[PDB]
Amino acid sequence: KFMEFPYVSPTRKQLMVDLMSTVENRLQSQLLPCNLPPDVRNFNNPNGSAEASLHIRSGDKSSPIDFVIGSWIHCKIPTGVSLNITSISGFLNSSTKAPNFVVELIQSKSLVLILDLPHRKDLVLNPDYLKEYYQDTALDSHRQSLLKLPEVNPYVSPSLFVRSAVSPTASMLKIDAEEEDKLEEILRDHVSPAAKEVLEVWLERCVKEVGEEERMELERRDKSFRRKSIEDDLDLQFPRMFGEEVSSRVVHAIKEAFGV
Amino acid sequence: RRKFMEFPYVSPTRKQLMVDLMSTVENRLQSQLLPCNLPPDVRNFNNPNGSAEASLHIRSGDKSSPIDFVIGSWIHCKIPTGVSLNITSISGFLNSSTKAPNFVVELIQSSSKSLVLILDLPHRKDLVLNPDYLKEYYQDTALDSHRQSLLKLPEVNPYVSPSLFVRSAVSPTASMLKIDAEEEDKLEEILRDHVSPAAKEVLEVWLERCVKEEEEKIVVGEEERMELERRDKSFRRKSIEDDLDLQFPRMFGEEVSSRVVHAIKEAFGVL
Ligand SMILES: C=CC1=C(C)/C(=C/C2=NC(=C3\c4[nH]c(Cc5[nH]c(C=O)c(C)c5CC)c(C)c4C(=O)[C@@H]3C(=O)OC)/[C@@H](CCC(=O)O)[C@@H]2C)NC1=O
Ligand code: NA
Ligand code: NA
Repeated sequence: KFMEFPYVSPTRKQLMVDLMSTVENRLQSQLLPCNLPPDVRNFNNPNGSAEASLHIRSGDKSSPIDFVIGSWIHCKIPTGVSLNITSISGFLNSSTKAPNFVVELIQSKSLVLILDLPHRKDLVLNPDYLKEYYQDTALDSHRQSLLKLPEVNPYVSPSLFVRSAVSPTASMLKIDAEEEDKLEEILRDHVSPAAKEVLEVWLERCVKEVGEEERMELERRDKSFRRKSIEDDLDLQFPRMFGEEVSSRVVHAIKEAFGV
Repeated sequence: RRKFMEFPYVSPTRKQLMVDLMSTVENRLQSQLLPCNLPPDVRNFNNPNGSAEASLHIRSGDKSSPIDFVIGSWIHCKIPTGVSLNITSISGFLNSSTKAPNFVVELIQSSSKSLVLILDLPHRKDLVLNPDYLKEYYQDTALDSHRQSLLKLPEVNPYVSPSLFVRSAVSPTASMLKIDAEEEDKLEEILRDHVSPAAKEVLEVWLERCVKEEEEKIVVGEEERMELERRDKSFRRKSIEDDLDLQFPRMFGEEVSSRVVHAIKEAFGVL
């Protein structure tokens, strides 16, 4: 089961369930049921070194939603330590210009947070967009509030594309606690409220209530992001984690959902 | 009274860096740049009351150049709190006859405590839509190495601009940094031994990879050229209203400001 998040802490799992529940409850009427094959919703490497679940609901064509994607990945690296990734993303279609949503936690007392509403128009060409969705919404405050904590530092992605893809208000953070319980405290009292308010902004100001050429560029740009990210993050790493057989079907199903 | 290349009010090392950079720009772009033709009262100007002083140096590219213009400035302002604002900047702007990145180096000090460095080749295409542009100009170059190198210094920390627009306009490899300025001798060392080589090396990439006195083509395609022109125009208009319209009348008075802002607007082609 997806919602059981069985390889992460109770605090982290609770955050992911709260988030996914909010997404599914608020967008009930505009979300289709998950149409992924059973062997793509829950899968593993034949050798047992990695395990993952995938939850994708397409949006209704008359809604602003392309799809929502939730995932957890567990990989036992040969060394003995486990990589746990938990993520929820929201993708909007070309009927709206509004930003996307992403929350991602990557953990090997150390943890990377990616929390953002990624822009879907060029911010330099379109400063009104920047004002509407980021300046008027106080999204930057979450980044700043988190950084005040001694164990929270900036995370600078090795991917220049990831750096370019996220908004100027993105919380790209590395959390380095002295113990496990300190990190857990940060998750419940700081990360959790932050992720929940960013989600609220997305639902109310982005999803909630266009130019012919504007939509054409939206799809072109949307596709460029999805295609490139899949190339960078999936094409090499999934065959490694799960084996070529399991990867081929899963990535095919992901590509189909992403429309690439 | 004080001229552009005199860089008054700043430390000897800050002056030297700015002199070195502008001299290199002009010397290396001899086949590109027309003489400065700003009138004397736009080249050097001040608030009549003495509270602010500035100098402006603009050289436009010739008709057939990829260079739109290069612009140098220094600004000194006496803030009513008794501290002084000192800005020194050099920017290279390319026109729509090339897609290649721009060049910027800025040093900003408004308190005794910290010197802010902005050092970048700002991108001129959407990097998400155009990942090939991202690879060509930022991945394939060593631009990020300079940011990493500078950041290793104990006195150097990330600078996060209050302007979301500034954050969006700089490249993913930009050195946006804040340098501890309490120890004067240390700041000089950081400027001389680390910031100076980095800025010169970033300029070198711009000169050789962006301006590229090579096959002066590609002839930029119709659609590409028009998008460059629109995005360039948007950036410039926005930058001026954020940093010039809302500050220059206050610093220099309406008389001097209207004159200087006009000249800047003319060079930027938003006039
Ligand atoms: C790619 C090119 C450039 C980029 C990316 C760029 C960025 C930044 N410059 C800022 C500022 C700034 N710059 C100038 C010089 C100047 N600007 C123009 C046009 O724009 C002209 C024509 C001239 C001189 C003739 C002044 C006066 C001035 C400020 O007052 C302001 C500032 O620091 O307040 C204390 C910062 C704004 C946000 C922040 O506070 O972080 C930010 C770091 N500045 C670029 O030129
Ligand atoms: Na911190
Ligand atoms: Na440092």
